[PDB]
Amino acid sequence: DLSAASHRIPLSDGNSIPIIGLGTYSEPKSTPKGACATSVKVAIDTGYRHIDGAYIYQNEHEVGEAIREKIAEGKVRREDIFYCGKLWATNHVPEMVRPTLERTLRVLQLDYVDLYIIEVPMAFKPGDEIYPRDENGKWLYHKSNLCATWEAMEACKDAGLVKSLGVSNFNRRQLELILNKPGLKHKPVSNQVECHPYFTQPKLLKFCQQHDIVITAYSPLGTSRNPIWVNVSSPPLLKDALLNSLGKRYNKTAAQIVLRFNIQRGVVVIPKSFNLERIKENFQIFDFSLTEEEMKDIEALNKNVRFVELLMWRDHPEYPFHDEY
Ligand SMILES: NC(=O)c1ccc[n+]([C@@H]2O[C@H](COP(=O)([O-])OP(=O)(O)OC[C@H]3O[C@@H](n4cnc5c(N)ncnc54)[C@H](OP(=O)(O)O)[C@@H]3O)[C@@H](O)[C@H]2O)c1
Repeated sequence: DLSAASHRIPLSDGNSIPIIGLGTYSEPKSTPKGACATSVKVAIDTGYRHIDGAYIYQNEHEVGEAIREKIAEGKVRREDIFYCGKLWATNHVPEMVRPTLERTLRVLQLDYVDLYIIEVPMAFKPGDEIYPRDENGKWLYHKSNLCATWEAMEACKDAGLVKSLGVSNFNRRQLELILNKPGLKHKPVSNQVECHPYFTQPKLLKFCQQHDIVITAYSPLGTSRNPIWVNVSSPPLLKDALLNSLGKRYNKTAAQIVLRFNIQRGVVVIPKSFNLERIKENFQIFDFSLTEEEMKDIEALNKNVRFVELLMWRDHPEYPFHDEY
């Protein structure tokens, strides 16, 4: 079935997506310049054909540098690489969608992106700051209009600037808003949300499957555990007893077990690593498989507790995690 050489799964719009990709979020403060570029190149050399990034990660130019270098040397052709970009909360105004995508295309120095998604369903005040706030720290929220923003996204696909359209951090309600939109042209093909053994997303996954929407698991390894977005009080995913015991069984690390778990269930995983050894380690998940019993025991680790709660925005009209799923 899935192999290092061939592991692309179908998207509802006729395109396909590599089941594993390299995540590229890294704290700008503690990340050396060029680390992303080096990592993307190593990832491609290793076998990765999917790179997940975002303009707001401040390293999209490094992602493009790496992809273009690998294409220039003949390591891969543009069609062999799948890049996902994202539209941040401060660029949801309809008239801003295309210009925002065009910026990313210029930053990457590519003609199109394979997948472009609404980064979060919440809309923030447009400007030169991703986190709009006043002297009181009070978050400057903007009226969201998902359907209108989606229509703008649709025009980008119509123009050929992006192959597939998707969303991120969208709950059932929000997905239905688009799925039931009058005159819907392009249905979302992917929903990128936190997903791993401690938060298996059973209900959202089933809902998405009913609409041929593929889930992409962000923070598939349980996050970098940065106190800014994660509670360091929670037990680390990679230290889980079962995950480590199963690792011993297959002589694989807990990270490899968790990644195999999700891809075996049809969930795309985009683990991030800027470390040579770990980039390679995370890709070695096609030489073994988990038994039905092991898959069930791993899914049973689900705590229905997420690592990324985005609690600072729980007051936004579009908060995604207030509802069950
Ligand atoms: N759309 C959204 O809202 C959203 C939110 C968060 C993330 N994402 C995307 O999802 C990608 C993945 O998530 P994430 O970066 O939060 O988390 P992650 O992939 O779950 O975990 C990354 C952390 O794990 C370490 N790591 C990587 N491989 C490892 C291995 N084999 N063993 C032990 N530790 C390992 C990394 O350090 P080293 O680099 O030193 O290996 C890093 O600290 C992002 O980079 C981004 O592209 C999207």
